Amino acid sequence: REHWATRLGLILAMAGYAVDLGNFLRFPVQAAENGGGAFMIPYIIAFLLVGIPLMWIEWAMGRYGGAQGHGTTPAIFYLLWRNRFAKILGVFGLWIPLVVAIYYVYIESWTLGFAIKFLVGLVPEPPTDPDSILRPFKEFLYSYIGVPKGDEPILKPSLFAYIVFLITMFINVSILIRGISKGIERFAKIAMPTLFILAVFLVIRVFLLETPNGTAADGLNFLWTPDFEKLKDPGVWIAAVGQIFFSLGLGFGAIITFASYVRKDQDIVLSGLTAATLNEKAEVILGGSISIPAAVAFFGVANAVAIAKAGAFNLGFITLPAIFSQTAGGTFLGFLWFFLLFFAGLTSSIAGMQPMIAFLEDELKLSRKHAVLWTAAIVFFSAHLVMFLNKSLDEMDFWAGTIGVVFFGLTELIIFFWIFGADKAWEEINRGGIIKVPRIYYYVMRYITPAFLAVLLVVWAREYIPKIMEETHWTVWITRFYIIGLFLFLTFLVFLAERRRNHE
Ligand SMILES: CCCCCCCCO[C@@H]1O[C@H](CO)[C@@H](O)[C@H](O)[C@H]1O
Ligand SMILES: CCCCCCCCO[C@@H]1O[C@H](CO)[C@@H](O)[C@H](O)[C@H]1O
Ligand SMILES: CCCCCCCCO[C@@H]1O[C@H](CO)[C@@H](O)[C@H](O)[C@H]1O
Ligand SMILES: O[C@]1(c2ccc(Cl)cc2)c2ccccc2C2=NCCN21
Ligand code: NA
Ligand code: NA
Repeated sequence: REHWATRLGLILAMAGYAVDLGNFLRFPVQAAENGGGAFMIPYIIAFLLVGIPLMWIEWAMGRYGGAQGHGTTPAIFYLLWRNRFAKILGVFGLWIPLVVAIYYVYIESWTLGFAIKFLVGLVPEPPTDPDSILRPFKEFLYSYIGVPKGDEPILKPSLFAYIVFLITMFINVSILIRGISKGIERFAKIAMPTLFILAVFLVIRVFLLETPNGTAADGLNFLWTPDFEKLKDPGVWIAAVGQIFFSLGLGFGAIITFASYVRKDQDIVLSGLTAATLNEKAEVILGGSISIPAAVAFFGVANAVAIAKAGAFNLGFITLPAIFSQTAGGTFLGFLWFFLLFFAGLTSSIAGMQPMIAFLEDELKLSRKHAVLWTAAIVFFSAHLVMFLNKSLDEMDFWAGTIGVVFFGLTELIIFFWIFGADKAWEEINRGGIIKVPRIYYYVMRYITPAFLAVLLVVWAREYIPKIMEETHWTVWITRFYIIGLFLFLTFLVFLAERRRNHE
């Protein structure tokens, strides 16, 4: 079995998995909307009661499976629970990261495309008033993606966007086809320091921003001034538990799969804690110091609330690019911003495609080359739905990327700590540990963590599911149809896997 070569490489690949575009865009917007500095109270709590416990569990489950030659959840769930229904539930740990990959690699390609256009100067140059600067960049994005100009839900990506997507798939494959240590691990040791340098440069340059409308200090101010009155709102605590769960990449199968290349008695307690910490530091220190302070510096604290409500995507793809076109050397600044987002995405997508690759290798005995190429083929092909059908992306992101992962997070806990056995699970986590998990976490993992996840799941199911089902366009059924088909196909592959095993 492939293994991580060095402890540092393992930590950087895992941190690389967790650190993504959300760290630099989603987290700052969530924090501003949910109590500013006060948001750190439920955020740390969520990290301590949900993020950290579940992450350890996924590492444990992964390492446990890897020791027996299985890196994915259909086989691993079955090892923890010898039941047919365990294998079927395990398909979700293959289906979730596959579906997310189908839209994520494409979004990732946008950052590469924007980076290139900025570098060579193929970007708008306004002209005054805020909308006069924002609008040319809104149009730039819309022409790139091919946002529908009619009533048809049809996207028409530019030729540039399509080719960059091809290049982005190629880069992912280039890394993945080299394997865990010589591919994913090797790239982690380059990308994570590169990521750190890019962010630190941006933080310094953003902190120097001074405009007639404000400063970066005003931005840091608006973001970090506590509003403890928002702590009464349960939706702020839901937002925190959700933000932590998504930022750490829990429930995607990626962590389990990556952990399966950790040797049987190699530490996961300290390595896991360190990886999660890297993600948090990148999130609150770097992510919180770039996008929002930059936006508030240029548009003024008066528009801070409006900026936050316009969302993470507009901030990262419209607002910030517009600001850069109005700042000195902003052209090279825009390149760095999107180069940073690209590496953030790239380190996450290679990790997110590994479960499908590992399944083909482990259960269908494909060579790494064949497993990588076929996985890429399925993802490349399916992505055409995301590129050409308006709102298809959102539909996939809701079922697999939002509802899916929390359901799968809960399923993991129950199978491991309740069905497999809490005592067997606890020993599995702490074995080989450089440090031991605090005894208090035995109760957290068993009662607190699933409770939190159960509550989040129900709240979101009651809140969002009726909306998606009743108020969306008929074309959502196309996306629902396709992704349900994918689940059928993966179930069949799992069916073929157990049949081959019966023969040999
Ligand atoms: C059917 C799934 C695989 C084939 C999908 C069709 C590929 C579409 O290819 C298209 O080529 C055009 C060149 O003019 C580009 O401008 C489009 O953006 C690109 O998507
Ligand atoms: C769901 C898979 C996506 C199908 C790929 C669309 C291929 C459409 O193909 C071409 O599209 C061009 C604009 O896109 C048009 O100029 C052409 O008339 C059309 O033939
Ligand atoms: C972390 C933030 C980056 C992810 C945000 C990408 C999601 C944006 O996807 C959106 O799909 C829409 C469908 O109607 C299009 O109209 C939008 O213009 C397109 O940006
Ligand atoms: O960027 C992801 C991720 C997950 C899977 C893939 Cl294939 C690609 C990227 C992601 C997407 C959506 C929601 C959360 C997360 C996430 N957390 C860590 C890496 N990662
Ligand atoms: Na993250
Ligand atoms: Na990443």
